[PDB]
Order: sequence, then structure tokens, then C-alpha cells
Amino acid sequence: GAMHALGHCCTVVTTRGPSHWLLLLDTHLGTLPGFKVSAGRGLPAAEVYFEAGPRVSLSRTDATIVAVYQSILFQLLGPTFPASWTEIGATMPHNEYTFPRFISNPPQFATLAFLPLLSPTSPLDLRALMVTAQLMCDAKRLSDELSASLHGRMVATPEISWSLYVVLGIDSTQTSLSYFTRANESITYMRYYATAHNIHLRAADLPLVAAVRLDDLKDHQIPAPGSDDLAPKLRFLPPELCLLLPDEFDLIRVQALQFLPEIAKHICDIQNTICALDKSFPDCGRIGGERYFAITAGLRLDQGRGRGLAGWRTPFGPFGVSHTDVFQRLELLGDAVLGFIVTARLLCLFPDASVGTLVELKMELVRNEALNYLVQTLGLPQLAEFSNNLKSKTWADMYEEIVGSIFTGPNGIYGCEEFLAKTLMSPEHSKTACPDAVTKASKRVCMGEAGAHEFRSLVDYACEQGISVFCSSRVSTMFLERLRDIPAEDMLDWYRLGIQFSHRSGLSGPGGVVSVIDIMTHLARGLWLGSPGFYVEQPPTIPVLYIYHRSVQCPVLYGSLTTGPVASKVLALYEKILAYESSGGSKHIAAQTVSRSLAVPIPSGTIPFLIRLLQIALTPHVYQKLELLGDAFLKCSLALHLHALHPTLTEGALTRMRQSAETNSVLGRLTKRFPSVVSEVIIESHPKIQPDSKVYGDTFEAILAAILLACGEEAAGAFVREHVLPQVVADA
Ligand SMILES: [Mn+2]
Ligand SMILES: [Mn+2]
Ligand SMILES: [Mn+2]
Ligand SMILES: [Mn+2]
Ligand SMILES: [Mn+2]
Ligand SMILES: [Mn+2]
Ligand SMILES: [Mn+2]
Ligand SMILES: [Mn+2]
Ligand SMILES: [Mn+2]
Ligand SMILES: [Mn+2]
Ligand SMILES: [Mn+2]
Ligand SMILES: [Mn+2]
Repeated sequence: GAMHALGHCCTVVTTRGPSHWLLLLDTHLGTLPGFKVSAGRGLPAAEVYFEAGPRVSLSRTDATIVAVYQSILFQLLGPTFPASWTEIGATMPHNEYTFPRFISNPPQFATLAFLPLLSPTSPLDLRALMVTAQLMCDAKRLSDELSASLHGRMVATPEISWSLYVVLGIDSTQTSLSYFTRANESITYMRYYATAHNIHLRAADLPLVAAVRLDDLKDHQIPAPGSDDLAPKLRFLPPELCLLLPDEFDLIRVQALQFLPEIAKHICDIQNTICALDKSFPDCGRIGGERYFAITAGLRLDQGRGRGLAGWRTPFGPFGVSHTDVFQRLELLGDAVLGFIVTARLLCLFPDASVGTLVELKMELVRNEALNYLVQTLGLPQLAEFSNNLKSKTWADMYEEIVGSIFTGPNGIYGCEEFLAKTLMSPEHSKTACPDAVTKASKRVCMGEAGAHEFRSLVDYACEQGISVFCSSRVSTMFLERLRDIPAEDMLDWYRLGIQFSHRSGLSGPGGVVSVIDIMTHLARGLWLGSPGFYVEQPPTIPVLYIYHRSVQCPVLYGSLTTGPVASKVLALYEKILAYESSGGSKHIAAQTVSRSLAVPIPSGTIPFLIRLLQIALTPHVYQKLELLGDAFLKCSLALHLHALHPTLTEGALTRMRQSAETNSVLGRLTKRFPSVVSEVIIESHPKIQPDSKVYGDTFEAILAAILLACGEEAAGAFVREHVLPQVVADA
């Protein structure tokens, strides 16, 4: 209509070859996921690929010049198609959508126009359109104009539904006057058209035409000047009813064009999917076409049905990866990121807890029985659709998939973390009168006018009522216990923070619902993502702040280190840990040596703190939790590095591969590649230890954590792809 014209380079491929087109959309739908179309309706199986182009503008005139070519197309497509892509699309029967059970009537309806292209690189020529359209307009009738120059050329029958055919050659063996037969009936051509279509031939004495109706021709190739490999479907028609199409409209071109209603339908499919389930599926950040495929992959647990997923068409992700495989490799990855988040946040939520109990709590939340509950609460099962022909499929899987999907979306870890906070903790996780002292204490809190003697009352009654805000029972129980250790005057900061999250996530106003469960939850959230660090039991409290190193910051919550209520807590630890008096001897020497032996560029002025975190990784009994964290991160890191490295592989492959480089022995050897000073301190702290010992692999994970903790994530990530990634053995 106006400048508004996003370009897309289509490529319709079939047995014969590729057909390119320039798709102009009046809307922003990011990149469009290709899709292949099964064999049927006269036309054979094919594949359609998309790929963003330039944002081509158009002067109203050029817009009318496009209109023309379009009508041409609509005419070559026949009467079974209304001259309007937008209409051809909005007429779609429900059974042809990716979610036929969730059809929405979106506000707008994209406008599309297809243009011919010689090569995926060729520019847009608005003048080449005239020439083209002219050719069509000045198209003679075969009876106006040898059988070797028409062989292969296309031609339709205007008076005959514009059906399309491919000229094979003039058959002088007979003429329109000739005869053909049926079981118990012999008729002349001329007569037939007069009887049926009720048309009166004029050049009845003209030599008939021998061509194959495009339908029948499905994918069969064209013989040579009648050697007629397979000629039973072959038919004959009056050169006068034949309108020879100009060279350009060659088979490839023609037939390829029979797959445009479908590209339109595709756009219609998408759009419909988007605004129908968009606010019903965990937001990933994606939009348009990618948000679509993302929804299909997460909601279409079963594969297409012969004909296809959404009609005859079946959308494939980058590298032609099925939505099925995508779900497979997003869960695998969601499982790991989810695992790492939990390990990190629990460490801080229970800085005094032991690894043992820290691992029990983890499962307590990452457990299938648990996630299968968060999924039920997310109302996903209802949207989940599939023909129960798929066997170890689980709801819980969907949770990890979403997590894996948020991460790879533009929202990333910041997204998974949010998704996580909301879901794992909720007032809907506990059951349910109350005294007066509590009710009044509730409101006062709802408006900050609440103090220390008002929260304790709230925690105790929530302590003696069995209030739970985690999908787990022990975790919840364990939670309330922590609060007991928390000084009342510190809880309002956790609240104002929890209530802060509930808001920017659109799941709550500026102020809480005014209930005790509600109140407790806002603390939970806040304490979940708020706690500064943990203790390395009998030597201070390690601060978890590898998140302030991320290139993108989120002050609204976390804030800055230059200073908030929460922010100040972490930094407090950070310094107190620098305020420690390094006993510098060897553990410090090894610590130093490891620092420069990273072969990785860590952010500046991050060294001193790193060294600290290294000595701790080196000293025995203390590296306990660091290892726990390293293990988790490493698992996440690798999965990622492989996920990117092998876009076509699935779970198993990806699993076996990363697990290969996680075994202690593997990690241990790495630990040895450090200048002996390291190996030395180990043996130093451990009497009569062996080269195949565990501590070797275990301290490595301890190190890895030390990098993440002090240098940030990506720094550690590079650490992994530089030293550990290389050790992954190939399935082959
Ligand atoms: Mn309908
Ligand atoms: Mn008549
Ligand atoms: Mn992917
Ligand atoms: Mn603790
Ligand atoms: Mn389980
Ligand atoms: Mn599975
Ligand atoms: Mn699972
Ligand atoms: Mn609001
Ligand atoms: Mn591991
Ligand atoms: Mn791959
Ligand atoms: Mn030992
Ligand atoms: Mn280990």
C-alpha cells in the first residue's frame, strides 16, 4: 500500500528445481520459518524457504504496478482461488491450522504480494513487471501461429477454467474434427466442447495439441520430442482454446506458483497462532514467525499427520530441524539452566545448609512430581495437543522446554530467572479465620507502615499455620525456618523487593493482595533472588554477584554497586572477603598462578577477588560448595556450547557428548595441565593421594565456580569452550 513493505526471498523447491519470489508484507513478522508441503491436490511434495530482505519502499504507482502482476497470478491459479492472498488465507478451514482448536480472529490481516525473481540476489525491478504483464496481455491463441518450439512451453485454457497444461507437441495425426472414445461411446472433439463447455470451435480443422494437464504431471519429467514415456494421462485440445504463456511462465514458474496460496495460508496460520495463544504461553521474547514456531514446538507434542502438521505444510526450524526435535533439545537445555539457577539461588537462600541437603532441596523443586504440578497450574496441558500416538512423554518436560526456550530467546537467563521466580513460589501453593493482631499487621505491611514487631507476628503465624509458598513442602518448611534467622528490620526490604518483582512481571499491582500468604510469597521471591552469598562451614561468606558482570543490567531489581538496599548487602560481603588477610604462602601462590593460566580475557579489576575465590577452591574442606556450583554451571555451559555447535543433533547425541567431558578423570587431567604449583598444593593438602584421585576433578569444578563467581558468566563460559569443550568425544 505504502512504503511499508518488508521483503522476503521465497524459494519454492521441487524435484525439478527452485523457484524464487519476493514476498512483500505490510507487517513485521521477524524471520519466517520455512516449511515443506506434502504430495497432493494435483501438485507434488515441495519445500518453501524464507529469508529476510530489505525494507523496500513503494511509490503508489509502483504499488499499482504490483496489483497488475497479482491479478495475473490469481488468474493462472484458477476459479478455485479468490483474487486476494489475504482472502485466500482467511477462508482456510480450521483443520488446516497448527492449532485447529484455538482459532482466533486477529485484528489485522497481513497483506502480501509475490514477485518473480531470477536469483536470490537479483534486485527488485518494477519495470521488469510491465514487460512481463505486457507479454501476458499480448498472448496469442495457439491457433494464430513447429512442434519442437512449443515442447515444454506452458499454456492454459481460459474458456476452460483456465486449467493449465504443458505442450508436448502438435499431433497432426488428428485434428479437432477427429474422434476419441469412452466405454460405449465415441465422440468428436469439436462436438464435445460444444456439448459440455458449450463452446463452438471455429478452427475445428486445426491440428490438435498434445499436452499433459499440470495436475496429472505431478512431478513426472517431460520426454523428448515424443520418443512419450508415460502417456495415458496425455490429452488433446484445440489450438484455439490454448493461450500460450510467455517463456517466463515456464513450468518451474507456473507450478511453483501453485504453492503460494499455502505461503499466504502460512502467514495466516502464524498470525492466528500468535494472537490466540500468545498470552497463554510463557513469554520468550520472540515475536511474529519465531514466536509462532516456538509455540508450535512447545504445544505440538506430536508430529504432523502424513499430509502435514498444519494442512499439507510442516514448518521446520533453522537447519530444517523439526519442532519435535526442537522441543527435545530445548528441554535438555532447559533442564540444565533450570538446574544451575536452582543450585545457585538455593546456596544463597540457605547459606548454612549442607551440599547433601542442598541437593535434596534441588530435586525437591526440580523433581518431576513437582514440575508436573507447575505445568498443571500454568494451564498448559489443555493447550497441549497431540494424537496420543507419541511413550515416555511427560508434562514436566514442558517446563524444562519453556525454560530452555526463554534462555535461547531474546530475554535469556534474565527471562528464565523471572519465569522461575513466579512459578516456583506462589500463594497458590498453600491451602486455607485469623486473629486480629495478624489482620492489622497484614495491612500495615501492605503499606510499609509495618515494622519488625509486625513481620515476626506474620512469620510465626505463617510459621504455626504451615503456610507454604514453594511447589515443594520441605523447601517451604525450610524456607520459613530461614526467616526465623532473618532479623525483622531486614524483612521490609525483601518485601518491597518481592512486591517489586510481582509488579514488573504484570502479575500484581504496585501493592500486594493484602493476605498473609501473599505477604510471605513476596518475601520468598525477594529472598530467592536477593540473598548475597553462602558460608563454607568450619573463612567468610562468599558473595554471588556474577550477575552484575552481565552486559545488560536490570537495576529495577538487582540495582547497582554505585547504593540500593539489596545491592549494598552483596558488596558488603565482597569487600569483607577482600578485607580478609591473605595468608599468602603457596595456596596463594597456586591461586596466583591459576589466575594467569586461564587463556581467557576476564573483565578488568576482577583479579584480586578471583584469587581469593581460588585459595578457597584449593583449601580442602572449604571447596565443598564451590564444587557444587561448578558442577551445575559446567553442565549448563557445555549443553549450550554443544547446542550451538550441533544444531541438528538431538537429546541422546547431545547427552552422551557432554557427559563424556564431565567425568572426573576428564576434568581431573585438565586440573593437572596447570603449572605443577597447582598439582603440588593438592598433594600438599592431601597425604598419599593418587593421580586418579577425585579431588583432581573436583577442584577443577571448584575453580570453574571461582571464575563465574568473580569474573562473571561468559568469562567462565569461554573457560569451558576453551578447556573442556575440546574434550567432548564424538558419538561417531
Ligand atoms: Mn471459520
Ligand atoms: Mn445455443
Ligand atoms: Mn534452537
Ligand atoms: Mn543457610
Ligand atoms: Mn521425580
Ligand atoms: Mn524424552
Ligand atoms: Mn525430564
Ligand atoms: Mn501496573
Ligand atoms: Mn558436571
Ligand atoms: Mn548440528
Ligand atoms: Mn583427602
Ligand atoms: Mn566432582
